[PDB]
Amino acid sequence: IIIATKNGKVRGMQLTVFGGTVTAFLGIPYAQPPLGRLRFKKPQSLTKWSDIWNATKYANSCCQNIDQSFPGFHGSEMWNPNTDLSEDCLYLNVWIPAPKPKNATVLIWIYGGGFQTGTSSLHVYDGKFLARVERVIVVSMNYRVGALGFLALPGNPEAPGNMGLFDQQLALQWVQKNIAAFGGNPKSVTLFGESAGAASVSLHLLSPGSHSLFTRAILQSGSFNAPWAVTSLYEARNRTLNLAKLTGCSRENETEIIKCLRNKDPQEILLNEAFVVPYGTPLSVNFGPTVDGDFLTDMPDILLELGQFKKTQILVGVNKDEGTAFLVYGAPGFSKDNNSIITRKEFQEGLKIFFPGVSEFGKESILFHYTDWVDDQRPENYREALGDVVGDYNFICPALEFTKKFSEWGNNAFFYYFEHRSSKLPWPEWMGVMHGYEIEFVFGLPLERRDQYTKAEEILSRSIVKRWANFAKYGNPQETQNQSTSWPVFKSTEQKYLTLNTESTRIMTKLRAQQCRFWTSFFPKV
Ligand SMILES: *[C@@H]1O[C@H](CO[C@@H]2O[C@@H](C)[C@@H](O)[C@@H](O)[C@@H]2O)[C@@H](O[C@@H]2O[C@H](CO)[C@@H](O)[C@H](O)[C@H]2NC(C)=O)[C@H](O)[C@H]1NC(C)=O
Ligand SMILES: *[C@@H]1O[C@H](CO[C@@H]2O[C@@H](C)[C@@H](O)[C@@H](O)[C@@H]2O)[C@@H](O[C@@H]2O[C@H](CO)[C@@H](O)[C@H](O)[C@H]2NC(C)=O)[C@H](O)[C@H]1NC(C)=O
Ligand SMILES: CCCCN[C@@H](Cc1c[nH]c2ccccc12)C(=O)NCC[C@H]1CC[C@H](N(C)C)CC1
Ligand SMILES: *[C@@H]1O[C@H](CO[C@@H]2O[C@@H](C)[C@@H](O)[C@@H](O)[C@@H]2O)[C@@H](O)[C@H](O)[C@H]1NC(C)=O
Ligand SMILES: *[C@@H]1O[C@H](CO)[C@@H](O)[C@H](O)[C@H]1NC(C)=O
Ligand SMILES: *[C@@H]1O[C@H](CO)[C@@H](O)[C@H](O)[C@H]1NC(C)=O
Ligand SMILES: *[C@@H]1O[C@H](CO)[C@@H](O)[C@H](O)[C@H]1NC(C)=O
Repeated sequence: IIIATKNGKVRGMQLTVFGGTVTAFLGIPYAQPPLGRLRFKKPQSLTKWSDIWNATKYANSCCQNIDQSFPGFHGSEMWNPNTDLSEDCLYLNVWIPAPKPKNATVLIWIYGGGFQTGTSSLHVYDGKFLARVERVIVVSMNYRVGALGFLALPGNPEAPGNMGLFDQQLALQWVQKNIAAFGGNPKSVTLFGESAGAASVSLHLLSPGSHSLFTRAILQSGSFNAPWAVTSLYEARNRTLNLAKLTGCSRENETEIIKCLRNKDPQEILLNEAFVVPYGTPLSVNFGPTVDGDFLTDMPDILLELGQFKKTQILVGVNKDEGTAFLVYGAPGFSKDNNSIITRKEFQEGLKIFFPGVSEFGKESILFHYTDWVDDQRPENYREALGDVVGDYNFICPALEFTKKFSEWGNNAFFYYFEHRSSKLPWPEWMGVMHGYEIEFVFGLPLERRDQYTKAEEILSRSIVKRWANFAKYGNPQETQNQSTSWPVFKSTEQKYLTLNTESTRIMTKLRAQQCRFWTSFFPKV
């Protein structure tokens, strides 16, 4: 229960899972805490310790603003931090099977949260089930978010940008140098993440310094080519300066400003982080990944178009109702407490919320493409139309476009369409299969019969858990034993994908073909 690592020994704890044992190492540091002079800087390597580090509780979560739109509501508060917020926050967790495996495949989770929020200690990121059921090692890390993680003065090493991405990268190399001591195989490492974590995974495929740190990639409801995923260098410096003025650190040496921001307290930075965005939407990434010339050597849409990425297998997918989650955070006429039937005027007001800096012609083209009804008389026409708009534009169509262009360079790609609505889902039914609510099924939470899931959900999570693990281990996300539907590869031509539900798992073709031709081919012009 004590493992010797390259920086010192760590003590774990035993866990009882499904009549078996999993050994958990919660809260292993992987960098010098980025405090004082080290704020906004790339993570510094960690120096030796001679103690026995007790890794028996989740460590701090990094500083972040917290969702307060629904106090006391589990649907929003399950995503909020469940440990103390602190700049001292670069730690990681390890779940290994008991008894110690000999050469186990490693799954590295990268959480999402719009690059502004998130923590690895969330209940739905508990990797003890995957270690128990599939005999893999699960690793997750905290990375810096918000301004503290992605504030950028491009070229300036006091604030170069992409610090959170380098946090992730340093965790990946920790697994490279250390996971063998835990019985893991550093040569079979599979990254997987959701939303902003899925966008991080896709950027690790593009950044050269990470190509040796992992084997395969899984992308859940996100990719770097999504419109929220990358901050342009214009936007990047404009928001850094807005933050500088908003806290009285405005100056003209550019290191000037960083040293002044370095002595403000974290809560002041977090307070003014919220307002640096000129055209703010619920999907706005206040401080995100930039083209920094270090992690990102070029504009990532160019690298993807010209095949400049790690050649390997990918598993990509999306949920049925990606967009609904965001409609009750700003769209008029929407509420989680009624059926949110909205009118045409409310739909048009919703597009101005989600596309504030867009042409009036652009907004009409959105309404033109999405308001051709099979039924002029269905009252929920506009309600669902706005949800599909936000989902197709921000998540579904960028993920499909990333998969085609990645597969065009010869690698096996697998695409899924998750359409099961959790039986325990706390949000209303009109929101459907929401953004982020496949995560629990991936992590095997319905396998716990103690916790209120239907038996069909147990079998569905059990099959997903096998497909994900077979993808990590073997690069082929099949369930080979129980007469399952064979998951075909995604090709540029036929574009086959697998649907995941409790009823019938089916092969289908060309997901959202018409909608995505609008968003990917035409809309980038307006
Ligand atoms: C940070 O950006 C805002 C927004 O700039 C506008 O929007 C851009 C997308 C682009 O169209 C620019 O040419 C525009 O100037 C800067 O300016 C504010 O812009 C908004 C709307 O235009 C509005 O609040 C004010 O007119 C502008 N405020 C001021 C003080 O001029 C803002 O100044 C930028 N931050 C800087 C320059 O430090
Ligand atoms: C659904 O609810 C929204 C939100 O209204 C709030 O939540 C309700 C459940 C109730 O507690 C209200 O008192 C709250 O104000 C409704 O949107 C509001 O509608 C009224 C009248 O149309 C309008 O004056 C407000 O500005 C609206 N709030 C907005 C746009 O944010 C909506 O009408 C409800 N729809 C249905 C079908 O019940
Ligand atoms: C004007 C600047 C706004 C701040 N910018 C964003 C930061 C962000 C957080 N999560 C993201 C997910 C994607 C993109 C971006 C974000 C923001 O706070 N959105 C409103 C808050 C809630 C938070 C929970 C989300 N899901 C659980 C549904 C929905 C939105
Ligand atoms: C590290 O932990 C040592 C042993 O702790 C044991 O496990 C924890 C979970 C508690 O139940 C404790 O009562 C057990 O004895 C400690 O002896 C040691 O002091 C700890 N080190 C530090 C620096 O706190
Ligand atoms: C683990 O597997 C790799 C190949 O993936 C092999 O090179 C390595 O020697 C193995 N280590 C063991 C069995 O300890
Ligand atoms: C001010 O800027 C110069 C370059 O313009 C830089 O060399 C110097 O270090 C900056 N000031 C401080 C205190 O670092
Ligand atoms: C296969 O089916 C059996 C029941 O016959 C079930 O117990 C098992 O969990 C299933 N395995 C997978 C990987 O779904």
